[PDB]
Amino acid sequence: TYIPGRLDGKVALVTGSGRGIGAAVAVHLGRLGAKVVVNYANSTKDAEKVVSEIKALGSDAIAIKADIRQVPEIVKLFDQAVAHFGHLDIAVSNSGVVSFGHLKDVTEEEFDRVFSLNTRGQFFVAREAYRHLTEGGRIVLTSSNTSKDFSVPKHSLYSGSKGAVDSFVRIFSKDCGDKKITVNAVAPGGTVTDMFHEVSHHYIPNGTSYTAEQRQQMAAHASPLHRNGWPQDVANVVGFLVSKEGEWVNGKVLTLDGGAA
Amino acid sequence: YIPGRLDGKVALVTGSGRGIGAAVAVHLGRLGAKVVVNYANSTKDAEKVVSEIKALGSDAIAIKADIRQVPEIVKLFDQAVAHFGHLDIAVSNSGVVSFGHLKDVTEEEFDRVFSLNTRGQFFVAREAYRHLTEGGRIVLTSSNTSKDFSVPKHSLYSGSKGAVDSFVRIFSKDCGDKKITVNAVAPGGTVTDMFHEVSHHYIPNGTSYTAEQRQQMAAHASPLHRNGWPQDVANVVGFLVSKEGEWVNGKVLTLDGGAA
Ligand SMILES: NC(=O)c1ccc[n+]([C@@H]2O[C@H](COP(=O)([O-])OP(=O)(O)OC[C@H]3O[C@@H](n4cnc5c(N)ncnc54)[C@H](OP(=O)(O)O)[C@@H]3O)[C@@H](O)[C@H]2O)c1
Ligand SMILES: NC(=O)c1ccc[n+]([C@@H]2O[C@H](COP(=O)([O-])OP(=O)(O)OC[C@H]3O[C@@H](n4cnc5c(N)ncnc54)[C@H](OP(=O)(O)O)[C@@H]3O)[C@@H](O)[C@H]2O)c1
Ligand SMILES: O=c1c(O)c(-c2ccc(O)cc2)oc2cc(O)cc(O)c12
Ligand SMILES: O=c1c(O)c(-c2ccc(O)cc2)oc2cc(O)cc(O)c12
Repeated sequence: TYIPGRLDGKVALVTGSGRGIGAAVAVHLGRLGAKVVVNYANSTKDAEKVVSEIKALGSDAIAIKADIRQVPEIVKLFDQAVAHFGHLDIAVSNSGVVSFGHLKDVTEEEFDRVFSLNTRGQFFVAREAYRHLTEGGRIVLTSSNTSKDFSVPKHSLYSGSKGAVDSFVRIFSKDCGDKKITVNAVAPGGTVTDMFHEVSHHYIPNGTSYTAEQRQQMAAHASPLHRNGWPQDVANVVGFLVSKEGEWVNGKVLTLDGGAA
Repeated sequence: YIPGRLDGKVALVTGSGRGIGAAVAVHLGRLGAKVVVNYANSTKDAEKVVSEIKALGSDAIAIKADIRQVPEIVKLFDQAVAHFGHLDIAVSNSGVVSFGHLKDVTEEEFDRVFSLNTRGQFFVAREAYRHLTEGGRIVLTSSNTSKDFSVPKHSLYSGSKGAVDSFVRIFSKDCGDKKITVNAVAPGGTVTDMFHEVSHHYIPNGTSYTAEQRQQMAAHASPLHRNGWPQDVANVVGFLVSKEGEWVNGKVLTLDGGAA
């Protein structure tokens, strides 16, 4: 019985959904009615927990291990999703890594560590999603507010990895149009996950000398709403984008920073 | 001292043997800068650019280096410094173009483009920061297809320049501790070998038009009713790298003659 904004009958796949923004995204698509493929690379136990979380709320989920840096595994990841659930309608490219360093000291190895996942990875998730998805499908990739809207010292490598994503999705929308598939990206600001705590200090002048609580409480004042971004905030937006009602939002980056910018 | 001029400054330009790079190199020479001319394959053409720059009364040298290989960017920059004593201006221009529907884009094709257009440029900037003297200038090369122009089947190349757009905004923050400015020029359809390489992809049923019809059509994109030429890019690069250009920092200048 079709409820506006619900994903009953649909099958969704979220990369890196064992934990973080991706876990919230994966559970949320489950609450909306979708069956979900929970992708992980390292966090087996957390992915299990997401699968259980989704089954308990009246849906179905499977956990598939795949390093998204390896394109042959993306291909296999999408092949397995379609095999198991019958068809795939929604792909969310979420997996990502963070990076900091003054330009002068950025190494080749660090460049490739970051770009092979954030950019090359998301790119081929997009290719494999286009190849496997049903007509009228949905593809969301993950950018960041540091791509265009926010300028952070020593953050050039990461910012550019996502700036690439920002261009990808606008043109992806053109190509993917012949399968009636919309492509967008979400570009979150400070969102409280393990990534956030790992680096909150790089975003603030003399941040090492503040606590982890105090730093989070400063990031909260960036938005005029005076609160942090939460994995749920992204999930709410991804959830609209991937519904029937979000169709006319296509080829776009949505900055999700609560009005910081 | 004459304004907009570069007397006593030293410049480098990646892939300046031909195309846009060549016009940048010669123009920096015309303004008084000494030039290191980089090429990967185009030896004869690079030696001519050198002659052009000596002909207008400056000095230049050709250096072979493959901008995909960082250990070769590192050498390019050491050799420049070793030859002229110091380096003030670095233009990262070398690029390649690509077309393909998402469904067909290969691992090899991705790497081909990004190793040069993105990774390459990134490390050209790194080595430029390392080598440049106080108050130097770095300019990278982007595209009007990065943000301003949306072409089907152009996702890979568009993405590869979007990265550069984000790079220079942040690079400007880190590069300020040496008073170096970083920007990027983003040309529209500019008439080089690359233009002829892809001009049919920018136009519905492009293979049904001659190349000269395609160029005439691309001239109507500007409200000025002419094509972009390598000198158009060269002029703006010239101004960005002058003392008078200092207050343009961390920006991407789209040069399409008003097409966007
Ligand atoms: N946190 C923020 O404020 C913020 C801001 C802007 C953008 N973002 C973007 O939002 C996305 C998620 O961020 P987050 O904060 O949730 O990060 P996080 O807490 O560090 O989570 C990282 C996620 O990526 C997965 N992952 C890592 N390497 C992988 C690989 N090789 N293959 C497949 N999956 C891999 C991880 O799974 P495993 O545990 O199995 O490795 C995990 O699920 C990222 O793209 C990030 O760039 C976050
Ligand atoms: N022309 C346009 O309409 C247009 C539009 C937007 C952006 N752009 C950008 O503007 C820049 C100039 O391009 P163009 O139009 O002059 O193209 P072009 O005529 O094909 O010139 C390409 C230049 O790239 C150099 N290059 C290629 N591979 C290299 C490598 N591995 N290492 C070092 N150098 C290498 C070439 O040197 P060798 O031949 O010796 O290898 C040559 O000097 C590019 O970055 C392009 O992306 C051009
Ligand atoms: O950790 C973060 C952070 O602290 C801030 C921030 C802190 C204080 C401010 O005054 C303004 C912003 O923004 C962020 C933006 C991101 O995309 C990712 C982050 O991890 C943070
Ligand atoms: O070749 C090109 C081309 O033809 C056009 C074009 C634009 C509008 C038109 O109406 C017709 C053509 O733009 C371009 C933009 C680029 O960055 C690179 C190109 O190579 C072209």
